[PDB]
Amino acid sequence: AGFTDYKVADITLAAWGRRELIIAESEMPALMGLRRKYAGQQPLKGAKILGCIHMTIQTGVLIETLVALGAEVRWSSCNIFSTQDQAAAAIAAAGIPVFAWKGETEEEYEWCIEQTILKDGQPWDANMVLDDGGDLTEILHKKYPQMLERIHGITEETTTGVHRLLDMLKNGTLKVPAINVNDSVTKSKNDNKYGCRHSLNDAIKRGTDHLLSGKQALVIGYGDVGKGSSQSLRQEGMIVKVAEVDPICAMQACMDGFEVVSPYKNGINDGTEASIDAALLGKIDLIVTTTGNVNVCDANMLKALKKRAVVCNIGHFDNEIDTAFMRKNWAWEEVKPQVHKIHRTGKDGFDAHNDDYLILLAEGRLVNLGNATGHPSRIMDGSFANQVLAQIHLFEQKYADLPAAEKAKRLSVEVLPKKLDEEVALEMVKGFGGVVTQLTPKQAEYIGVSVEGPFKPDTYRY
Amino acid sequence: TPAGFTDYKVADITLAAWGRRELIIAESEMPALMGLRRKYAGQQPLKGAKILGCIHMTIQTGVLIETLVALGAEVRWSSCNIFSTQDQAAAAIAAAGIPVFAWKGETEEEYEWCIEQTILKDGQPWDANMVLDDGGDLTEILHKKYPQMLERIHGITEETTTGVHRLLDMLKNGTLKVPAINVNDSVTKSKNDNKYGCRHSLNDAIKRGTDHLLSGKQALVIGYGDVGKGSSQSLRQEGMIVKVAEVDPICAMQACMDGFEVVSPYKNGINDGTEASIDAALLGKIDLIVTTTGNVNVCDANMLKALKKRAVVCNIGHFDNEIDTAFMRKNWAWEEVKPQVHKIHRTGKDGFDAHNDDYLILLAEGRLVNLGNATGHPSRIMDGSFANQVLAQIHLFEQKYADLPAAEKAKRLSVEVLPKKLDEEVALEMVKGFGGVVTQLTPKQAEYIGVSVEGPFKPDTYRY
Amino acid sequence: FTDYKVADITLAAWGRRELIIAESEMPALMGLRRKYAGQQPLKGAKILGCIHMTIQTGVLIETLVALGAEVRWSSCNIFSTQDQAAAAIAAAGIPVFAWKGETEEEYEWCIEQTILKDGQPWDANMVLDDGGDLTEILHKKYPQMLERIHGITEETTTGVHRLLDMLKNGTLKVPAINVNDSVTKSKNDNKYGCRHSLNDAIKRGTDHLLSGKQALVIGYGDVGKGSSQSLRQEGMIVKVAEVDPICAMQACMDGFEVVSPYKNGINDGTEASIDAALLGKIDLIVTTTGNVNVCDANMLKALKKRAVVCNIGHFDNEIDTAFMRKNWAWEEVKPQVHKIHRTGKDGFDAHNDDYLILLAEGRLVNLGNATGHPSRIMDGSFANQVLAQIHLFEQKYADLPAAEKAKRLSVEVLPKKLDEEVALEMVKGFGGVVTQLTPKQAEYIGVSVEGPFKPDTYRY
Amino acid sequence: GFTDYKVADITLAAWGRRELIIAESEMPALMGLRRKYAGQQPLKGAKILGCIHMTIQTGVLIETLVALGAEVRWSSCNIFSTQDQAAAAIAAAGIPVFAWKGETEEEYEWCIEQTILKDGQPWDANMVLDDGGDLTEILHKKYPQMLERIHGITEETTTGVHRLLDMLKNGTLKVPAINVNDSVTKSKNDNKYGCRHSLNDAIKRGTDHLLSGKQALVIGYGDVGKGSSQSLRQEGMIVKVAEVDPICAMQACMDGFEVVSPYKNGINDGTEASIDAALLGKIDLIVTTTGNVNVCDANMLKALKKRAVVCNIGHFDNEIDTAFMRKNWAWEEVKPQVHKIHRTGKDGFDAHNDDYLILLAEGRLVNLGNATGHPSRIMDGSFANQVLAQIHLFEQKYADLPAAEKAKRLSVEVLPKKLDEEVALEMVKGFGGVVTQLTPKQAEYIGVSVEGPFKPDTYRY
Ligand SMILES: NC(=O)c1ccc[n+]([C@@H]2O[C@H](COP(=O)([O-])OP(=O)(O)OC[C@H]3O[C@@H](n4cnc5c(N)ncnc54)[C@H](O)[C@@H]3O)[C@@H](O)[C@H]2O)c1
Ligand SMILES: NC(=O)c1ccc[n+]([C@@H]2O[C@H](COP(=O)([O-])OP(=O)(O)OC[C@H]3O[C@@H](n4cnc5c(N)ncnc54)[C@H](O)[C@@H]3O)[C@@H](O)[C@H]2O)c1
Ligand SMILES: NC(=O)c1ccc[n+]([C@@H]2O[C@H](COP(=O)([O-])OP(=O)(O)OC[C@H]3O[C@@H](n4cnc5c(N)ncnc54)[C@H](O)[C@@H]3O)[C@@H](O)[C@H]2O)c1
Ligand SMILES: NC(=O)c1ccc[n+]([C@@H]2O[C@H](COP(=O)([O-])OP(=O)(O)OC[C@H]3O[C@@H](n4cnc5c(N)ncnc54)[C@H](O)[C@@H]3O)[C@@H](O)[C@H]2O)c1
Ligand SMILES: N#CCNC(=O)OCc1ccccc1
Ligand SMILES: Nc1ncnc2[nH]cnc12
Ligand SMILES: [K+]
Repeated sequence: AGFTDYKVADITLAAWGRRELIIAESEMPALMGLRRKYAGQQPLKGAKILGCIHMTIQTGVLIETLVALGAEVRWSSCNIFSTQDQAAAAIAAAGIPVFAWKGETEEEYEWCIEQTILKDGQPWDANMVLDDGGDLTEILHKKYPQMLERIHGITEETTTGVHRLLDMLKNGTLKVPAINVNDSVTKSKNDNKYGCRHSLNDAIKRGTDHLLSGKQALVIGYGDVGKGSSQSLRQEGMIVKVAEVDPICAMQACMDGFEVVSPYKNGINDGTEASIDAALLGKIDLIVTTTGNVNVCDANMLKALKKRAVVCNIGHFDNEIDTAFMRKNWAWEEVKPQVHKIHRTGKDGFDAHNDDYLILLAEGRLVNLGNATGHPSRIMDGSFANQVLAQIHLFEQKYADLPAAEKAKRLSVEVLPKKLDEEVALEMVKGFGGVVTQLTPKQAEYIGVSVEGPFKPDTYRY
Repeated sequence: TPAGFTDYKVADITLAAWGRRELIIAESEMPALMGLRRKYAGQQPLKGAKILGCIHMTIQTGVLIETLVALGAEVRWSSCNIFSTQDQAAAAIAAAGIPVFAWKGETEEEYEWCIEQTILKDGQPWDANMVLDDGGDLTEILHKKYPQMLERIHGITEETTTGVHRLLDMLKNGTLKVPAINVNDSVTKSKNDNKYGCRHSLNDAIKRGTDHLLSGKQALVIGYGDVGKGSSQSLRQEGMIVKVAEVDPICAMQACMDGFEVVSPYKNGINDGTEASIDAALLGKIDLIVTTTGNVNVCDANMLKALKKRAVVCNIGHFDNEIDTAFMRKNWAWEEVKPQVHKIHRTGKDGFDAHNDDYLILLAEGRLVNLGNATGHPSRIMDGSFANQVLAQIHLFEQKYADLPAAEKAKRLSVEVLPKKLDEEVALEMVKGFGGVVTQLTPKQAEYIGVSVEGPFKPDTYRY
Repeated sequence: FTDYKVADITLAAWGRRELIIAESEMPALMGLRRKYAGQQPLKGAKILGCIHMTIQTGVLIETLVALGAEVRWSSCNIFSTQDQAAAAIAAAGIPVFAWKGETEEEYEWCIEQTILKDGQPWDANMVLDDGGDLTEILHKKYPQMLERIHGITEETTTGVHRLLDMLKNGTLKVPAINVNDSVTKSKNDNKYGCRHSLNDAIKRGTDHLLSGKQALVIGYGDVGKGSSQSLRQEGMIVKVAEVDPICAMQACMDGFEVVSPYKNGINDGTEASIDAALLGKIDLIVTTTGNVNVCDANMLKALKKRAVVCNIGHFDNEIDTAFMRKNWAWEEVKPQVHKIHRTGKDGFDAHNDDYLILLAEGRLVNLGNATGHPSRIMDGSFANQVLAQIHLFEQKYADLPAAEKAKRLSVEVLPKKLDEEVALEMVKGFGGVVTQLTPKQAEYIGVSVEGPFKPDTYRY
Repeated sequence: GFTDYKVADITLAAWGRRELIIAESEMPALMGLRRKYAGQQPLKGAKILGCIHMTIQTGVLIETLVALGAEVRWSSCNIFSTQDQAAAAIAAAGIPVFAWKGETEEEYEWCIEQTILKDGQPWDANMVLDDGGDLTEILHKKYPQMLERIHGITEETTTGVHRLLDMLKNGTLKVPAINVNDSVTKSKNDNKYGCRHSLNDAIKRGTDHLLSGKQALVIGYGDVGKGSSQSLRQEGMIVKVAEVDPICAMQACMDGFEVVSPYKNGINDGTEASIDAALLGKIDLIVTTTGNVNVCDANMLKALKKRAVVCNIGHFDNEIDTAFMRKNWAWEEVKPQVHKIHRTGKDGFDAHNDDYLILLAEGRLVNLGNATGHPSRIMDGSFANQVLAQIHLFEQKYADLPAAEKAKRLSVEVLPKKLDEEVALEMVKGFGGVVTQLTPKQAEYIGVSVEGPFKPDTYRY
């Protein structure tokens, strides 16, 4: 009643978003269990959280969990295509500041982040940061150092964001401590792998409705995202080849039943067209990038790809594919939103019945979020239960209030303790109806653990 | 070959030529191990090394032994399981003039005697200076019974999850006398051997022991660590309906996402000791139970009493006490079908009816079923583990821990893993053995993700 | 041109873009265009068509038109139309009456609009049907029109069953080709198509994670086999129900547990017959039978809270949706997704936890909540449709003497050689390379180098 | 003093009996027939010549036929497929059996002759059970007078059925036959799932090779090729499939396999130049599944990747050109039914030569040659069909019919669908599955009887 501190595509989508939020709550037992567990204690009372992460239905349940535990938030998406407008509307209609819509320009994207940082044209009294990819974190360090003075910590969602934090720590420019939410096992080995298993072929089907069975796929990378992506395609019947620079991950791809290939002859990428294995790329129907790296689907690869192959990226940033080359040289025909035909016959105009094109999804942005709805609620449950625990821990540490000498001892990038990782996992398992066995005292003694855990040494890889 | 060679004990020396044929095949399946032979033979990095080895005397172990020998070492060898030896492997090694004391179907007395034959030479302790172990039994005998021999030993290289746990317990208690390398926790060991090895060899052993159809039947896998993961896949890929038990909620979460139903043998997961806590309806529909935990009594007497008639029971963890076979020896009549396959008749202890329908089938008497009823992991998988073993031996032997003063010794008494760079190089040779082609980072790409073009490519915290 | 009714004609450009893509995914169908365009085998044909107005059906329509036919088209399901496909077809001057989200009355009206042109019966002479509704209407309401029609080509299992019942009863008036039982239709479309589109529609409707959850698939025919695989490949724990013990045997061997909703499989009408413990653990039930009431009122009452219920058989009476309309309160989440509150009939609590999620109001879920089978699968089905239309039209049954008609009134299938020729074009679409027998090899197994390679009894 | 047999070692009988008793518990359809028909004795007076792999599973089939009243004289239909403990148990039961693992071609022939002749004269046979048609062929060629008194043939396998159909075409088939192969509880159980179980089984037993990550080429994608492809893919092999039948190739593509031909553009013209050398040089394992001749030929064998495994799971060994390899290359036995073929020449070999192939079972049926064939619970379906087929033809008494009535009954038929369904039901109950019963309204709605059959005869499953 009188609330205008937001900007979304269409506020009238709020009732629809609320119905989906109520469904999503029943799919997120770990997150909803934290709501019940900590509601009375109000551990986030006084927290003022700047949030930058895909404004999906799942992020909506996270936001309302943080608010239910006492926090105030100002929110934006971390990607121009990842917002679900009904989710953003439901949040704005709850009186929560959110600046996000599907299909933002790059200028609107930066504007939205700035609207969370500033309130009434001045720095909001923020004291916590929740980030996904590091864009909000970077803007605060470069443009608002005075705000970081009063911020107790950053909780970072994803592999790329964590790498940017560690680079800051290395160079001595990180100003506040952070929790690496990515490397909880109930995040990295749930979200990053199983989420892409669910949502990759989902996005491809919604964007193209292509049959995948019997066709040839090339997955660039075999980390957590590349493992889930390769399984997403293989389980549909694709013939999947895997490329990697890490021989250990390549070993896993071989033992997992994939043929390991390189886009470059003998894997040497010397920048020439002669280095391209034209015969291999000429047979690929679908290429997916999963690396977090730069230019792993390059211009010479794009020139050599089979006619009408689908090109997409599920890493965090669109620079995995040389889309800039494609904008400079090839004509773009929009099929529908986030689906473009790229005509390799020239830059000026195209023949509507030309057969020499590629199909680009989400203009190279995160394809699961751009062309579908990203990961499902029951997977994001794990990641976002970790987020809430990480927020609680850093806000209770109160780094911004410590003496300079104590700040120096706590300026670090840490992960959550394994006991909490296990506690999130148990709620997830109970959500499936799974029944964990309890050790007897003798069994716990035999393997050297407490009956209640943790059950593995910190070196354990699962 | 040495004239008059008698310093061995095997089942049947006439199997030697057959064993040699299989070793030559296995060499073509083990490019990382054979690459270490070619690369290091001239330098002789193990010259002067005198290695006590205790690990399953398979064809794959034969290639490992002859690699150590080719790099300059002398060895004296036993198996770390009474059923895991391949008799043609042991014969080929003995025929090559290498002291080996190992055969399939040892008694427990014979098993202990075999280890002692490696420790002793001509009635007196051998002047060993290196130890290679799998499960910790030889490590334990040396510490317990021959502690003075440990004064000359530079290191232990331990193969498997259970052995590493025993070493860590010793280290924390101040009873470990020499440094050790945890070979198990190389990624090219743990996440290759322990998982993929069991995927290959669990259904292999069950087929060879029973020739049972697995498709369409119900399986319960106890444990979902690396071995439990590999075991569950071995059975699911055959078409079994697989249920998974775990005490670790993170591993249970993985089982759920992997498409398994997670269940407990005990109502609400609580074993209160009584029969009333057994989920009898669940156990009464299980056709196959596999233990994978490295823990004790995870398939207990009450579970065995409740299992569906004619269910198969087996253990693929390191030690047989995962199943309470002692209870079954005490109370039920055992009918040998063929070696390492027993029908266990739940009608009573004394006799059994030849046509009784109420029995279970126990494989390998509860010992590691993949090595007991088949041949364990395949050569191309053991290549990774045993390349790590060779590199661990070279590193510790060149360190010369036993030659340091007591002060410097306290500084290096540790249990270490091999560095990731070496893990990656082992993996690269494995990938090349499949004909896989690894891509090389450009300089700009390596700078972008903060790695060297030559690796390592991941931080030490990375879990793969 | 105004002889059409669609949801939004301005979607036509979008529809045309997706048709141009679809043509690249349908090599058997496009090969028929190139090879028969010269002959124009369908010149003078006037086809009444009733099949899901999808992008895939658009390529079928334009193939028939390319070969000389005129058509008047409707969808065979109220939720299966893709509005951009209907628009593109209407914009090309082809009469079509079809939109997504028709009422039952509008569905009947749409078919009537193909049958009638300017208030009078169109001079149709061919029928292309999917499920038999159009066939039924012509026989019951417009029987004199059937005197000019040379044949019916029927797409799907349910519709073929209806054709055979009329044949047995002596009420079928024109010959028909059973398109369903070409191998490149039944064992491509019915199975592999549902494998692609079932989990697709469930994700689009609910965005639920499927890995780790319990599914019950009722039926294990071709649709049940594909549906079960759609779910198992996602990591669902899939149980299968069947009344056919051979199909049940296949489910066991395929690695599924075979269960019945009823104790000992005996459905005696009582709630006591329901296996409440089994149904209380099921997160998703999918009906695939073509039978009636295989997910009945007592099962719906026993289902786990918040289970998803859906049907991928042809008709929406596989689930007792009428029971739910009469007794429980429906809350629309979004189009074709309803929460069904088991707390009562009049009103519901927005936060009630005791509900079921019904997809597409019990109608064909793959077409209702997604886009049905992909173009490359529908290629096989629709190539058979074209060949069957050519064959029946050139036989000219309506022009035969009465004695010649009696010998010609049957339900037949396409010869295996044509089935194999369709398959070869599909294989080449994947880049597959079929080996050619040597003369000695052909003689050794008793086939021609040209094929057919299997006897008509072979089951593949 | 029973001596009317020949087996490898009669002292293996007790071990064989232990395994028969287990197999009985794995074969509920077959044991169900045993219990249902024992008192009626429907095979009393039946005297069966049987020629089929002398496995434990065949042992249960034999003793079921005997339990229902039949007398039999048995041989194996393959030189490597007998399980010697199974043969010993049968012999020790007083049942004439002539079979051991590792026969020569001469011994194979002699064993079939020992079933046909008793005490030097033709046995008073009146039924035939065959697998592959060798016994059927010997009777037609050499013992026509015996066929005058024989009521029928029940033939197990695709290749044997093809040979029956050629005889029927040519007017040379002398007695009616039941095609047991084309029951759904046989062809789409045994041929497919049986090879799924036992192909990777035999390869592991023969070589202990890791299969995950390696490249396989399966020739054919019928029932056996489908099961064989799954056997390898589920182990993590990268599987390519070859086919001449584009419908079967279509299935392979849709099932997620790349379909390739050993020959460029699929044209097998007999030249080395027509071989896809790049493809063949990548293959670690080739498996033939066709029932055809020379589908893994000499030019394919010359082009294969060094140390590739070569094997055949079709009925006969001429699917691979082993004759070429015997004539040109040096054979090194690794162990029984495993040979390295050194492509360096014929006159000897280097023990450390790297250029060899591994051939399993000398090109004979690999699942039976290098392991134990299909598991009991799968053979349960095939062999329940065999028992029912024997009962049906023996009760028809074709040999006693007048000449005009023989003409009307001389045919190759399959068992009716109702029997096929009842077999399947016992298999399903053996898994603990629960089949649902149609209501009367539901049976009326789909036009079937509540008890079945549930499908028209044209249904393909
Ligand atoms: N879309 C999603 O839902 C989602 C979810 C989680 C993470 N992500 C993003 O996906 C990316 C990957 O995440 P991750 O957790 O899998 O990281 P990771 O470190 O586990 O894996 C990335 C892999 O890429 C490989 N790689 C790097 N450069 C390569 C090259 N040139 N060619 C081939 N392979 C190469 C690396 O060897 C590594 O194994 C990150 O940007 C992350 O933020 C996206
Ligand atoms: N047979 C082989 O070839 C082979 C190979 C490698 C290791 N192993 C042996 O297998 C065993 C397991 O090794 P690993 O690497 O998988 O270890 P691991 O630690 O990775 O996994 C063991 C798992 O068992 C679970 N567990 C423990 N007690 C349990 C109980 N009561 N109920 C259910 N689950 C329980 C633990 O939570 C753990 O996840 C060890 O003894 C190891 O030496 C055998
Ligand atoms: N949605 C689609 O895209 C699509 C595609 C093809 C066919 N269909 C439709 O799907 C239905 C099934 O087609 P099909 O080709 O699989 O037919 P089918 O005859 O091969 O399979 C139906 C199966 O249901 C089983 N069944 C019957 N009553 C049952 C009951 N009470 N409980 C359990 N199982 C029962 C039958 O035994 C049979 O195996 C038909 O209505 C057909 O028109 C839909
Ligand atoms: N080993 C076993 O346990 C076992 C079991 C059943 C059958 N068999 C035997 O296996 C063989 C195949 O039986 P089936 O039931 O699969 O028969 P099938 O007719 O179903 O399939 C054989 C396939 O081979 C294909 N083919 C023929 N020539 C080819 C060539 N040159 N290249 C590629 N593909 C070619 C055919 O198109 C056909 O699809 C027969 O000899 C049969 O008796 C063996
Ligand atoms: N009593 C008794 C045994 N009867 C039974 O189990 O059924 C026998 C049977 C098997 C296979 C097909 C048809 C009948
Ligand atoms: N185990 C077996 N016994 C008899 N015939 C078979 N054919 C295939 N496997 C068989
Ligand atoms: K989602």
